[PDB]
Amino acid sequence: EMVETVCGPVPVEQLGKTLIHEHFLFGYPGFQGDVTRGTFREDESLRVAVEAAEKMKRHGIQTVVDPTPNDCGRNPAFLRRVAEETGLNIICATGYYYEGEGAPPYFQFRRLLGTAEDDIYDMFMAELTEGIADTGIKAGVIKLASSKGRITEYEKMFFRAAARAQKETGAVIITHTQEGTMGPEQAAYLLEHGADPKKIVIGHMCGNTDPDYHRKTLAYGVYIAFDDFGIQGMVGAPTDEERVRTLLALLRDGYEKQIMLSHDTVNVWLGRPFTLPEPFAEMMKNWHVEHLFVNIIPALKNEGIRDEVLEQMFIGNPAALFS
Amino acid sequence: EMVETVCGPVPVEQLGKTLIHEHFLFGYPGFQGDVTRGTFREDESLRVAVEAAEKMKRHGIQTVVDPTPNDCGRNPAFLRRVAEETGLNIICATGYYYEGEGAPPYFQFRRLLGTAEDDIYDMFMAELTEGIADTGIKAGVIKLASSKGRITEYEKMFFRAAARAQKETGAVIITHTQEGTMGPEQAAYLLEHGADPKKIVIGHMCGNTDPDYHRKTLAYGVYIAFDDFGIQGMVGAPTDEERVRTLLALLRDGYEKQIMLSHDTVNVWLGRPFTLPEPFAEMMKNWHVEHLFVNIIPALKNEGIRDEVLEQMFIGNPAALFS
Ligand SMILES: [Fe+3]
Ligand SMILES: [Fe+3]
Ligand SMILES: [O-]
Ligand SMILES: [O-]
Ligand SMILES: [Zn+2]
Ligand SMILES: [Zn+2]
Repeated sequence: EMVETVCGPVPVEQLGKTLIHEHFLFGYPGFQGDVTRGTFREDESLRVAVEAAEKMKRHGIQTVVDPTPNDCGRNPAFLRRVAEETGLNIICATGYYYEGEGAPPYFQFRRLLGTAEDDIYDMFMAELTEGIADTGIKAGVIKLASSKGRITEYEKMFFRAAARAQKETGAVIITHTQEGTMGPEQAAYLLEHGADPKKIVIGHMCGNTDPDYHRKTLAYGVYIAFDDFGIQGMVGAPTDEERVRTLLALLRDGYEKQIMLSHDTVNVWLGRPFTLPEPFAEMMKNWHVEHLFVNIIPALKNEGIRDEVLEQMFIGNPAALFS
Repeated sequence: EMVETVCGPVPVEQLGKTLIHEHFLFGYPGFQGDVTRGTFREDESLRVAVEAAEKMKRHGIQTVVDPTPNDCGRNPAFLRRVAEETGLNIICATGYYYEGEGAPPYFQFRRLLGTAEDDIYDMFMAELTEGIADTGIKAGVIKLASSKGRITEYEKMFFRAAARAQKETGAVIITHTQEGTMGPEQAAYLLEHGADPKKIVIGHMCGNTDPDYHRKTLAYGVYIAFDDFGIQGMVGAPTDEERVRTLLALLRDGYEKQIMLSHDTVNVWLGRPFTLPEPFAEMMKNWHVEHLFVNIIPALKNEGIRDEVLEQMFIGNPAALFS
């Protein structure tokens, strides 16, 4: 029925066409320390975030899920500024990143006191049911993340807390999987702790090119997200070409009602601006919010993927997920 | 001659009695994510920070070095608020924490770009010679930190950049050593890259109880800091009793002109307030800024440590270090 967005409750019925995973802002933990050479430019950042939204609106998108981790520069008030001037619905997350590129020293310390898993649960329930800080904005999803080849002890605290919060709230869980690993493990651990698979999206599933691995995750009844379209060359990634092959195989095998598509873009980088080195730069040049609609979809159509299938992925699935 | 404080340049001559290592604020990276349940209380925090200063002033202290890492919630403007209302001199740092409990993902990413060591140097030179963000405050020291048993590849970028900045600036280096390790290694690596040992303080040297280890560091001509007084039970610590034995041995062996004393207090914790379990809580109850003057010094006096020796440690050495 309802979902909390950065502008308050919105019926699921009106989410319409949705990108299930994009970042308006994102910073790697430690960006804070680089303030002198990388201060946040409040207003140009907004110009840039607004323009990003207006772009997706040109392709029909009405709703964006932004699962930027709490420890990766999540800024719900800024999201709200984007939404109050675009009419775009934006649903944000509560959750921390994977141990690998998240900021684990804080909750690792609290684990030493013996309160971390409870404190995490409390944070989830606060941000889902009351508000994030003093913004009045509620997260609509819980973001979970795990490392390569392993859901670490640290990560597991968040997984258990999330299953806990979901049972209390029915909030949707969206995950990050690292380098094409732990998809089935994540599904199984969440389900072992009473999470509802119809309210779970295992993310970055396109990172793997073994259809066995995908079907192994699908068996749990969760959603899977091909949400990294355009990221190529960099950080143990497949190519968009491989993503398309893998995707086509699953659609022709009848899995459309469990698949969602996105880019995982980062539209404004927190901290010091940078330029990618040329090998990576050219491979990554298709990493923008227009990419699915201008490059990917047309390829799938020319593969015979029918309009109703596309609409199940972009409209029907997000509706089903949040309702 | 001169040193930058949070209130601007101050002649070294007037630093007077000094604690070389304390934190008014400190947060473990990730504290940022706990904002909903852990927001920074701007004005009570200041009441608390001001009161902390007023305390140290009752024991003669005129100057405090606060080497809170950039990635551990360093806030120079807040320091300046403390100083403009206490008359206390506060000298702050530019530097990042050790890989273990700092926030390495940001500069690890830039290392992948090939620019991290140069970007770090640039940050040091900016904060030493121009200003931290838009506060106008210059760091007076460079903070370095290393892990247990290892100066990691990540940490080394900061060590090299620092030696580089020191050569350009003559800024003082203050280090953190983890669990009584890497003291001689740190000294040797900095010196190998052209740092001046008369402008280096190897910190947390009290973490080790082998006087061989101490003398092995001292041979480089650097300062060493017994800066953790009051911290026991936790995180590999020795007891204040062991600290005193180790300290006494070095003073009676004539090393007073290379030693400085402090508590490494955290007076306001960033993020969610907390309490500690009984076992650790009582072996930590002496972890306050009055501890040196009310407990430690009296013990050393009753050991025959003469007033002139105490004055060399608290007054003479800091003067020598910064001049
Ligand atoms: Fe993401
Ligand atoms: Fe410290
Ligand atoms: O991501
Ligand atoms: O410390
Ligand atoms: Zn991710
Ligand atoms: Zn330290």
